[PDB]
Amino acid sequence: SMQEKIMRELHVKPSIDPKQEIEDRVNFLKQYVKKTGAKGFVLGISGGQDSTLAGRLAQLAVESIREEGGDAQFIAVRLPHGTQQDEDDAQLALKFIKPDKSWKFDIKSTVSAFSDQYQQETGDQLTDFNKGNVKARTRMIAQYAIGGQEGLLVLGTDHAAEAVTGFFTKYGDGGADLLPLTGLTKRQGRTLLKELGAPERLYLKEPTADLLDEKPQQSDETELGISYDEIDDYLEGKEVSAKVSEALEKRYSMTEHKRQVPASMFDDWWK
Amino acid sequence: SMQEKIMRELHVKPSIDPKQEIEDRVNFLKQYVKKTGAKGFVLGISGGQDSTLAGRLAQLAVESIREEGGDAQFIAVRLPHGEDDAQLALKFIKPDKSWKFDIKSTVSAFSDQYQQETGDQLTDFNKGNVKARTRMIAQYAIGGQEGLLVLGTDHAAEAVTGFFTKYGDGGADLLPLTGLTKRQGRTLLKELGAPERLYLISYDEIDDYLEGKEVSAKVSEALEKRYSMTEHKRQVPASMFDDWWK
Ligand SMILES: Nc1ncnc2c1ncn2[C@@H]1O[C@H](COP(=O)(O)OP(=O)(O)OC[C@H]2O[C@@H]([n+]3cccc(C(=O)O)c3)[C@H](O)[C@@H]2O)[C@@H](O)[C@H]1O
Ligand SMILES: Nc1ncnc2c1ncn2[C@@H]1O[C@H](COP(=O)(O)OP(=O)(O)OC[C@H]2O[C@@H]([n+]3cccc(C(=O)O)c3)[C@H](O)[C@@H]2O)[C@@H](O)[C@H]1O
Ligand SMILES: Nc1ncnc2c1ncn2[C@@H]1O[C@H](COP(=O)(O)OP(=O)(O)OP(=O)(O)O)[C@@H](O)[C@H]1O
Ligand SMILES: [Mg+2]
Repeated sequence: SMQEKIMRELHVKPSIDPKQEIEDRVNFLKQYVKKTGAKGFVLGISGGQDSTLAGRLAQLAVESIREEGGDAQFIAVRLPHGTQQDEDDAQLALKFIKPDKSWKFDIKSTVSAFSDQYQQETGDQLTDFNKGNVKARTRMIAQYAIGGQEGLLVLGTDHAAEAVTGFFTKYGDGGADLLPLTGLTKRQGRTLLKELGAPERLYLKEPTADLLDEKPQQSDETELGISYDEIDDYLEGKEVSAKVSEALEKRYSMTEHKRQVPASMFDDWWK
Repeated sequence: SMQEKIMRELHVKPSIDPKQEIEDRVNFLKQYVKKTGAKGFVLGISGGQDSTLAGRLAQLAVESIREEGGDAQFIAVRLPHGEDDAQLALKFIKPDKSWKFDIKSTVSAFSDQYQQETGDQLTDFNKGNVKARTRMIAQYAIGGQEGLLVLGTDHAAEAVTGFFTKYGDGGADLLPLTGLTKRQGRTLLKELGAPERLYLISYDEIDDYLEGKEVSAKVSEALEKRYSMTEHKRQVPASMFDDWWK
């Protein structure tokens, strides 16, 4: 069964124990830190559900490590491109996460320098969509710069509901060192945030990439054409309409390249 | 045996037929592009051995596809930070298109912004990684604008040591040089008829290790340690369901 295969590959559990999931994921963060001797984590905080959840998990892991006598820190970073329309949500997220450190890095001048150079070098102007991907990749650079400067690992917010659609920028937000949210569907992530006591605003808002200058705050569902609820039912193994299966299985096959290391002639997944 | 395990995982062959290797690798590029419907490839050309080799294979692949009546193009891009060898490489590769994207203004802006926001200046090392990642962005910007796949120049000798920037020069779509040792790549370049100026622990020691030849315990222990330490660069981001990191 395709549904069954996609579920196993994305590590989705049809039924979770919220409390245990948090314990498991915080323990994963701690184990990884100890194994690598890293000093902690850095994660861009957007004000959206995913980074809010990953952020809180990283803070809990770091506090748990210190409590045991270890040394670890967590730097949450605001990465606006100029003014962020929902900056207030990002600030709310920070108030909830309570990170050790809250930094900010405005990516606008870097993206502008890039775009200008692009037009200068090719005579062409970057399309809104392509510039959006430059923004996502510039955020990865900003996080790795901070991680490299301070000796921290970069957390990624990828989870099953976005992995299934390849709904992330290759080497942009998809570029991270570890993924604490792997296998969680969108509603399961929301369940974890409720368990953690997060303000409802953070999980009630519409998921957005917010990468376009022409259409800022464009909802994921708008670009995708499927709702997160249909995506989650599928991932959780619920019998869904053939229209959902067909759309998702098609999207999954086309984005396999985003879930694998660069392709070589010795790889079969692409044939 | 660690040497044997590594050799198997990196797909290195003890000996190669240079003519056949070129054919197989050109075929891989043609096959991948055809499977995907992409319009061609983009590759940053530095004047170095690896990109010169990857570039020539890409140009041959694109010419092969057009020969079969298809549509494919190769854009070689110079990515200076603000050139003689790169020019020699271009003369040898003869790409359909030869572009340039100076990354200095982007890196400077990032660098100034980092100092403003943090109060810290980016150290040389970290600034080097920013340059590698900016090159990745430029290649993908071009690829995204033109509908091309980004080629990576990673090979076995570079993969064992993790000597590349994660999401920088390591960020690519396909890897035509996978499994090749440094010396084997030199052999392919010679076979292709590249000028010597382009293809000319000990890097030759790394090659011996990868090809399954006997090396000192010092070489082995060194490489095997560096290999396990860089596993994270050869895998997708780690999750609790992954085992390789434990
Ligand atoms: N089959 C293939 N094999 C190997 N590589 C392949 C490939 N097909 C394309 N490629 C490459 O992949 C590239 C396309 O992938 P990518 O560059 O990711 O670009 P793309 O998928 O076209 O854009 C990223 C998308 O994910 C989204 N996203 C991004 C960032 C954040 C969020 C969020 O909600 O915050 C959502 C977004 O809104 C957009 O819909 C191509 O230019 C190409 O170089
Ligand atoms: N075990 C772990 N699990 C998950 N992630 C881990 C990790 N340990 C560190 N990390 C991370 O990855 C990082 C370090 O890797 P990375 O950022 O690649 O940085 P790094 O390994 O420091 O890359 C720079 C270097 O690679 C070489 N290089 C660089 C650029 C180009 C080329 C060329 O020849 O063209 C060669 C070179 O010999 C050199 O000094 C961290 O800052 C951290 O985020
Ligand atoms: N404006 C920004 N400020 C800080 N970090 C950012 C910014 N925009 C995106 N990111 C980051 O890159 C990511 C990918 O963004 P994405 O929109 O998929 O996630 P999210 O916003 O946390 O939640 P949702 O997916 O529900 O919108 C993050 O989750 C976050 O770490
Ligand atoms: Mg968002």
